[PDB]
Amino acid sequence: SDVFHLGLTKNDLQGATLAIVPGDPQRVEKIAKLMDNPVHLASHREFTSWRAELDGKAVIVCSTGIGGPSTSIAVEELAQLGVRTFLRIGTTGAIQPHINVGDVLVTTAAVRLDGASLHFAPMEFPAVADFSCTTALVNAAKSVGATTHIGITASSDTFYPGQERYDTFSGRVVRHFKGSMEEWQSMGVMNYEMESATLLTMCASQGLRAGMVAGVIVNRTQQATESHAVKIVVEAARHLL
Amino acid sequence: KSDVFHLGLTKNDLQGATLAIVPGDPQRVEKIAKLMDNPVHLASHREFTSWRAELDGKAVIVCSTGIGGPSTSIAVEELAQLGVRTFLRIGTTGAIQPHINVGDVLVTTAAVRLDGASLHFAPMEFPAVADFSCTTALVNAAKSVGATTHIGITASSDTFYPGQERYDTFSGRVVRHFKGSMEEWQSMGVMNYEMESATLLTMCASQGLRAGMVAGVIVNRTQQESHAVKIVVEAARHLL
Amino acid sequence: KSDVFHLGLTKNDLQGATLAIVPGDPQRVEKIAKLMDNPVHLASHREFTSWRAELDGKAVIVCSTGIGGPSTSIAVEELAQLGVRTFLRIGTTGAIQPHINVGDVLVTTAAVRLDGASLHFAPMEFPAVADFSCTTALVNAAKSVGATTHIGITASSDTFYPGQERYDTFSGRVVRHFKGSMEEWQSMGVMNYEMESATLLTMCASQGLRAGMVAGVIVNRTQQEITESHAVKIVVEAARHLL
Amino acid sequence: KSDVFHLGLTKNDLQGATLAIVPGDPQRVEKIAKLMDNPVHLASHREFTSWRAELDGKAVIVCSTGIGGPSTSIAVEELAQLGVRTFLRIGTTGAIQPHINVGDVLVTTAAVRLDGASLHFAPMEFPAVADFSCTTALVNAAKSVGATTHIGITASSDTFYPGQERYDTFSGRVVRHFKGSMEEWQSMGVMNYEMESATLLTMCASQGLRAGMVAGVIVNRTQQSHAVKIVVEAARHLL
Amino acid sequence: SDVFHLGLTKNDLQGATLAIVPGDPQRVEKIAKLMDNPVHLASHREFTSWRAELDGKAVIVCSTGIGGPSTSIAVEELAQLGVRTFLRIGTTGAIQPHINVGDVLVTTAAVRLDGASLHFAPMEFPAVADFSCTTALVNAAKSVGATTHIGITASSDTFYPGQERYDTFSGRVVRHFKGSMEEWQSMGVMNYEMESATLLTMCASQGLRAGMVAGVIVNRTQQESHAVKIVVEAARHLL
Amino acid sequence: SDVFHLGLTKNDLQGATLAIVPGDPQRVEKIAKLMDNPVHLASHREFTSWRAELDGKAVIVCSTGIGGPSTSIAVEELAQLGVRTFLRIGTTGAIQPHINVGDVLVTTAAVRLDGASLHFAPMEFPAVADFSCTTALVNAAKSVGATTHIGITASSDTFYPGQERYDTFSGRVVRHFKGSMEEWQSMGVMNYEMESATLLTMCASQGLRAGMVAGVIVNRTQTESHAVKIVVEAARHLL
Repeated sequence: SDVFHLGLTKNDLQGATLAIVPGDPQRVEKIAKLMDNPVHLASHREFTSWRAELDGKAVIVCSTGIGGPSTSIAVEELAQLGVRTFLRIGTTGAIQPHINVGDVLVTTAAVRLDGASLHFAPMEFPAVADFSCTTALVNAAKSVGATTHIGITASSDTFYPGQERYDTFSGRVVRHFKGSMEEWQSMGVMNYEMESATLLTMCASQGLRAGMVAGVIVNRTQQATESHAVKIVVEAARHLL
Repeated sequence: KSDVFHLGLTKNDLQGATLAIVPGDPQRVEKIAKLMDNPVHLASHREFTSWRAELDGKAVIVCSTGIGGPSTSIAVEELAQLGVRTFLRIGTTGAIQPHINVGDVLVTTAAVRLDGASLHFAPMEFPAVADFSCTTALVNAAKSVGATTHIGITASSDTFYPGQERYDTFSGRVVRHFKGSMEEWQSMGVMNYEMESATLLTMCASQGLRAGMVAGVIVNRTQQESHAVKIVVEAARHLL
Repeated sequence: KSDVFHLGLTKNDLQGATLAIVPGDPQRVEKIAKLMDNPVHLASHREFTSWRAELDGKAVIVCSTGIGGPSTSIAVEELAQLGVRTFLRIGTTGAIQPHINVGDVLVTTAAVRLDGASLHFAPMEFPAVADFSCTTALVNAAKSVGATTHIGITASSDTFYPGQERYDTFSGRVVRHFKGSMEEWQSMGVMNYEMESATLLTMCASQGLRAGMVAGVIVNRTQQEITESHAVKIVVEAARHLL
Repeated sequence: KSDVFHLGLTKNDLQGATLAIVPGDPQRVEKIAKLMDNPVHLASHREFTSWRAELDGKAVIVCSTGIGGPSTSIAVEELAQLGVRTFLRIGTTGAIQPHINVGDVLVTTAAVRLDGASLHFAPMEFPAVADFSCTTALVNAAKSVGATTHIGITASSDTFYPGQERYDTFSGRVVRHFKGSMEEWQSMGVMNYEMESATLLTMCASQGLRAGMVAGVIVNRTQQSHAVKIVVEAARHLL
Repeated sequence: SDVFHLGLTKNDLQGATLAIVPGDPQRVEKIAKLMDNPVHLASHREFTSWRAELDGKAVIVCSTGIGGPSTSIAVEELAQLGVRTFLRIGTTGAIQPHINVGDVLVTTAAVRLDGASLHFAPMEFPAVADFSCTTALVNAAKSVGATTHIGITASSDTFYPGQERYDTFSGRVVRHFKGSMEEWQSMGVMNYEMESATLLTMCASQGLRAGMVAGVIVNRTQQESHAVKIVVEAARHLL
Repeated sequence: SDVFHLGLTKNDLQGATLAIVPGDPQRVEKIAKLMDNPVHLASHREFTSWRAELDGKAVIVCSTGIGGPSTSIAVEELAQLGVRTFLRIGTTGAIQPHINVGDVLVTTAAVRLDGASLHFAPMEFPAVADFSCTTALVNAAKSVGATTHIGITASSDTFYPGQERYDTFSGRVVRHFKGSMEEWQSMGVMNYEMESATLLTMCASQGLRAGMVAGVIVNRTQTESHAVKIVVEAARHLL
């Protein structure tokens, strides 16, 4: 292998410069099938790789795992192999009342409630998506005919206290996160998520292009339709080549 | 009778305008408004000179901010309570990337917060990002004019000298965290220095207000009327 | 012609002047300048309006700063490049203590650093403290004019609204670290809010420049109730003893 | 089908297990569980693979965490909802001290918090300290196998590369505060770099849970099976 | 003549490498006069030092004074003269309801609510005790048979606002300490104290060994014989 | 008896509102005897208190000890007893070439390189001396005919690394204190010291009046009569 974790060489990619990065390894094969010549590359830990083809051009589908740490490994080791554009896809939980289940979220920038982003750029540096990547995801959202929301996403290093959950073992949430959800709602933040801040800060500070699209499956305020998000990310990839 | 503290304006003076073009210099306010229809001078208090014009029969306000985020925060807030929801920022900048030339136009996606006023609206971890539709109309307007357009991240400083790492000063001294900072921003892909975007974009993005940032390059620091003005007006037509 | 980028001033315009009286408003420069000998308009660029005058035979420059630290730091820096070593801040302010009345005078010893520009010259642990000789001259001058004077600390905020804990805004809300902040400032004996002193006093105290501040109270947000012009006469009188 | 969101486990699956051995890799859990009585696969979801085994007549769960604090915080929290109170960490590590060789054993008393997730449970002032009973058990288990043991502090980073001051990257750039950071940790007596302990030790010590870590040295950047035996032996004394 | 504050020389120690460190100068005499041939060394400000013998080996009892600043001087100047092991003895007030007056508290690590500890290592670095020092203090506590609690201690730079005391001249507490006591006890902190964070950060970042034991005098939540004998018994097994 | 640490009743002051605060407990007696009718009050730990009389008015002299933590106790507890004015007399070493041994330093404000000051006010709050106290110390310095310097002082929580001293056991200075002396020097900072930040912050934020005067005995860059005369002379004008 030419890289440490992914178990991949530069030859496997075959000139691929764009990668689609889901979170779950099980969804890697699924996305690859939408494109020409889908082939399994490697599988080590939370990193599953597949190659495909769009308009003759090779593309990578690779999993990140949960959190910025594992994501920082994946982006770096793909960048070592020639990947310059990264398209993030996931499923999230909205914190806004107007955002429904089945709706699509395209992230312009992330609230940096993580630790890994700080390893690439200081806190005052924006976790902003590449504009040409964001443009492609928005145009792809219109074509599929998705109910799309464009804005800011809060990226947390925890699923529980960082997203202000109290149904836990301790029932305790640290001071600075106590009452923070409502503050993000007041600031117009669409959703909680766990990888974007690291991903976006990594790319925006190292000359790489990044963009994120996610499908809403739950809403935390208001107490399976169609997977538009997957079709959007591959459509956007076509225009970014 | 003014309904706002600093601008010297009331709700009726805007004519139901919901979009503002915000240059830095009060002198430049007159010149932008006259490129549009029915240019009427509204008020001139301190660094806040306001004019009113028309785009395709729709009321548009042009108001200066002055230098820095403190006076910009005053203008944007008092325009926001006067009914303004969209703010398009026009200005001049000094690029730090060697491939950017004098006469090139820069569109800011997001700002590096090297200011203080942005913290008064959102914590540092919150992104100083521009509104997508504002940025898109701003990029599309740049193609029509045919200007050499650079799109990316801007470093927004609270000072002209040490925060931009200028050494030819009275002290010839820069505080330690700003030493070698320009180089660090250069490697991170930051294109330029200015002084107002971090405050503008943060206070708008955290308060449900649309914001866009455009600037024309007049100086390059690697080697130590105009397009941008035409671009901001064209973009303002496609926003409303 | 100009030796500096913003002010539009040469070193010849000052004629050897080493002291600057620095208001905020450009429209106050001419008025302060005419209280002294041979007043002349030097330059007017944006928020920076400068006038030269003579005080006891010695040249003095009056120059506006505009609102906020960023603009203040430009004027002070460029004046320091042009030879100015002593800076006297003049303005008008509100108050946050019930015992401070409209018409009183405030001499600032140090500022609470709620700006960002001060960080560009000194770390947060460094004090935003006025020059003793500048402060003393302003205190003596206030006594000579017969003004009711308060000496203490000013909160210097980068915003007019949320940093001064105002709720009548478009959002109607304040960030969590400014919630109840006015209450704890007035609990700490802070006199007032203002928007420039943290930058001025820090950038001077960390660069071998002398700085002082005096302000006229025109309103009190704690009070209700119903001529002075002391502040203007104080800054001029104090300047004579610092020359 | 499950009491928890991510692990795919119910409380009854653990059969009263209050102790958890937590490796990083879901491939390494089956092997650990088979070193004990009655090993049974419970669930495999994402980076979380869980096995139930028996030790001295008492049930024990072995569960992977994945890479990083975020995924570790999910596993530990959800295991604690299932009744786990003791968390023993096993892994393989590098070293930044020249006197520590390949094949040696490291026991972590506390971690340098170069992560983000630890701050979600306790502020930076709060120490990322291991439980005394867990650490004591691990040191005593290290003697019984005759291992070259080092006891001390570990640096725990949210990245594999810049946070561990690696320049062999795509950009070759390391941030200001991590430039020269490895030499700083070396002079302070820090043994090694790692990516999960700051999160693990902080959330446990601040929520009334017991935690300890043992690791095996497989490489040393300053130079040119004991660990698995220790963690199991130490789990016996913690019941 | 070799150190600036303590007024001691290498020869005054007589090859001693262990120091028992109380805060109060008056208790130094009692700790020293519990071992073989106690000799008074020097008294400068709050730095009263004595020399005694334990198992035929020279040992030092030296006062630190109140707080990290004065503690940092004493440790540093002791270290210059050849001291490598420091054992903190003192009296404390518990913040847990299950800890009684007369109980013994052993500190594994400290919450850093001080400034002096930052002068040696950044906040992310853990203020953790040396393991062998903690081991000996724990064993000594069982060897004397005292009600022992092992865990985390909050180390404040102030007696009043840092420990959330409102019965003061101002009658108010700064906003980040407002409600902080409830936070520390929810995170499992045993007690409030004023010296440990500095002591533990100093030693663990310099290659020095440090431990802490304290006897409970008061408990604010509810309605020296042991600790002194423990620190002496523990000092026996460290050389 | 009326207080915890100091051991003084309100009547032990006899209506005293001004306190002269040296660092050394052994200097309290020498300073008090320069005034009328000096009488010992209490000596507990590093807190030695005497009562003297100036112009018929009762004053109190009390030691602070080394550092902010011990100083924070004395100030607040004297404030409980009715003291509203604090004047610090001390000895110091300058970092500025033009300042000579024997010169007198009047501190306008302190650089907060401490921890205790944060317990009373956030970092952005200035550690500024009271103007009437500062003016009195300047006038008294003129009357004695002392070479006086008026400006900013750096108040460190440590004697060694915080003042950038490399002549130490480790020979190491933490990252952010590396090159700090040069930075303070270029910012017109006069000297290093250890108590002013805590003293001035807690007084200016709680309605107490504070000033500081110190005598230069050493200069790093290269008689004792004054300062002590100045602080007593200034105290008279503040009554």
